Amino acid sequence: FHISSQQHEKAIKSYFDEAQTQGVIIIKEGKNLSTYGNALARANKEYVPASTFKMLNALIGLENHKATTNEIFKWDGKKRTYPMWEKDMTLGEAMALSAVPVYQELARRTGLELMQKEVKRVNFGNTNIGTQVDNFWLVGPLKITPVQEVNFADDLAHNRLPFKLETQEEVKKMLLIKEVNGSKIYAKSGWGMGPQVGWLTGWVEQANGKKIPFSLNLEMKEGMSGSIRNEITYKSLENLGII
Ligand SMILES: *C(=O)N1C[C@H](NOS(=O)(=O)O)CC[C@H]1C(N)=O
Repeated sequence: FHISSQQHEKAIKSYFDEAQTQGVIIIKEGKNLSTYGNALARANKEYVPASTFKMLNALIGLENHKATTNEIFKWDGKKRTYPMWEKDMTLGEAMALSAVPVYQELARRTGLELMQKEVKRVNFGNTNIGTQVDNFWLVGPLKITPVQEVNFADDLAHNRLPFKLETQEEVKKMLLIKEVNGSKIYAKSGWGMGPQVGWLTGWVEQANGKKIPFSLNLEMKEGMSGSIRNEITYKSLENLGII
């Protein structure tokens, strides 16, 4: 509808302003990155990946045969932080529910060494996982920037990461979170509770098959629900005509 750039920029900054946080949303068309939001300098700062790490955690586990996509991870019967986690699930269900115990299990099956080696080989963030195989993505030392996250999403959306095509297709089928008038949104959220960072990193796949990667990165505040990350992302992507 021939909207100015100034006006797209202003509408998107105001989504972040109206949520009373600081954040950025990076979009990639082709090789070109565009940063929007109310705190542009966040784009190249380092944050914990938190649960966005599940995406690489799954790739690595599936590649190295530590799980299959059919395999049921049994709830062991301990009280878990949310009721939705007190059930048996597949890697894919666990991705939708962001179920830490399943992903911690998978990380322990991979083991620190194969994990350190594979995070180096795919060159994710600062690539340092420290000595603790089951929490490194939440409290350090692993860190990543919003630009590295959209680049990561871009790689995965186009099967360019160093993993078999089928492993990549298996993890991607797990990430479908929304369908809007012929578009599909694939993404993983993240919330570094261990200032708390919030992510939503992914791509939109358009009707015509074109794929536009994005990473939202913002500060999660006291009593904000996780779903603002989705609301701000849907509003930004629509404003830009991407969905
Ligand atoms: C991931 O960053 N986490 C796992 C779980 N679900 O997260 S989501 O809403 O960000 O998708 C709870 C919180 C968080 C964590 N503390 O590990």
